[PDB]
Amino acid sequence: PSPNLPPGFDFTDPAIYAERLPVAEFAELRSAAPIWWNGQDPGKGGGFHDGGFWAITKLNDVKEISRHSDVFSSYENGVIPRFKNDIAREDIEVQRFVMLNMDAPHHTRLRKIISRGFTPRAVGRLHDELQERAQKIAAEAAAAGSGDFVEQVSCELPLQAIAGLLGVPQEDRGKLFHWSNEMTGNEDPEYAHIDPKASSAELIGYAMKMAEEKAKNPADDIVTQLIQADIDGEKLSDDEFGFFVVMLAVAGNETTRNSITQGMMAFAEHPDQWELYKKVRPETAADEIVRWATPVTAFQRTALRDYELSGVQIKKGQRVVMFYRSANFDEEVFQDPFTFNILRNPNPHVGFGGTGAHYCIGANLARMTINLIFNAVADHMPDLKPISAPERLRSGWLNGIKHWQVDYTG
Ligand code: HEM
Ligand SMILES: O=C(NCCN1CCOCC1)c1ccc(Cc2ccncc2)cc1
Ligand SMILES: [Cl-]
Repeated sequence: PSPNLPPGFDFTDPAIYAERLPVAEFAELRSAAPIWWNGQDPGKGGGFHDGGFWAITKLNDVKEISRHSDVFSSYENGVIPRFKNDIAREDIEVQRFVMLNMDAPHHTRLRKIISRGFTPRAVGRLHDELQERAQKIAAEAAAAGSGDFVEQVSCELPLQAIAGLLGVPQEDRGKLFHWSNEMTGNEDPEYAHIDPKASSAELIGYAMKMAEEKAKNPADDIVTQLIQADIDGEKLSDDEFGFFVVMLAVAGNETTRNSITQGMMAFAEHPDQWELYKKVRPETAADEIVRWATPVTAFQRTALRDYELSGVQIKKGQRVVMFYRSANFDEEVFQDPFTFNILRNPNPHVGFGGTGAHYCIGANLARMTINLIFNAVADHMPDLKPISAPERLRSGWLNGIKHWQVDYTG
């Protein structure tokens, strides 16, 4: 029995996500075809011209793919499964210069080096400044009376976390945030004029200057740890540091932002959970917010060899797309997946990916950012009420909220 889906339905179609999350359609796949060939017509593959991909809708399958990086490659086609339909292949392949889109051994070396900058100690060192900034952000928003929650509450703290972790001087944080904002969303009419190429080039230029500077003047950020050689001589070259900064500027911005906005939309829809949150401030809330928000709807891999996955024969060269948005609501794994439960524990969501070589190195920074902002929102605008519907982002792989007017005072 084929799944009950519109003909030609494409789970990476940005026009879907500009309007809604295709929740019923994912549930239909989990029930009727949990691994399903998602065909794509010529010219309508979001930059990929291979006729389609396998949709992976079950959490255990997402985990199996993520564990078997020796078979399922990030490098061959990158992990983003949708660009503009006319993107040039060469512009896909430049994604291979960042860790995210690298296979072992190149990935292994870089991840080892980069891990020096995401130690528990490094991230914990940011806690107090980010807590102060969260309080001020929420205080300033509450003072404005009403406004765009996305811009006045969700946007700033993730960017300040990247700035603090890298040690970007305050006067440069405006340009850092601009470069970060120019790298995402170019398929949405609101961002049709952003130039991700120019911004990445400018950011690499900035980052290599910083690398050269912080090498002369060792400062207690992660940068020194990254560009000073270890016993084996291992370190990021200046351009590798630049590629890392580009990666972090993209990774550390919109996904956490959209977690915050959709977490508050969930609280607005589930007032008992919001009352419980305000009273107890459970940090398990962060992971339920990430599960509920699944800010990365999907990442892909490419099979390097034939591989049988839950009874389906995957062929060498085919893409598989891990729909984290489906896996995070998998009825076989979660009890009442469509209940928003901020006490859910354990919460084995794949919002940060499946465990494996490419598991999100920023997961605990994101969780901290989320816990700190919602504490500040509870402290300063406990009674906020939405004014109108969120405006969703046109993207085939990011679950984004562009705008959401709320009354911070109720
Ligand atoms: C709620 C926010 C976030 C979400 C939903 C998220 C999601 C993910 C996912 C799903 C992956 C898996 C990649 C794969 O298997 O192909 C990943 C990896 C990654 N994340 Fe995040 N992430 C978030 C925040 C962050 C932050 C704040 C940072 C950095 C400051 C970050 C940096 C990275 C990096 C560098 C990787 C790639 C690691 C590697 O290839 O070894 N992420 N993230
Ligand atoms: O840097 C990323 N692409 C490569 C960018 N090029 C680098 C060099 O040439 C110019 C451009 C990238 C792509 C997607 C994400 C999404 C994400 C969010 C949170 N966690 C993990 C992943 C982040 C970074
Ligand atoms: Cl559960």
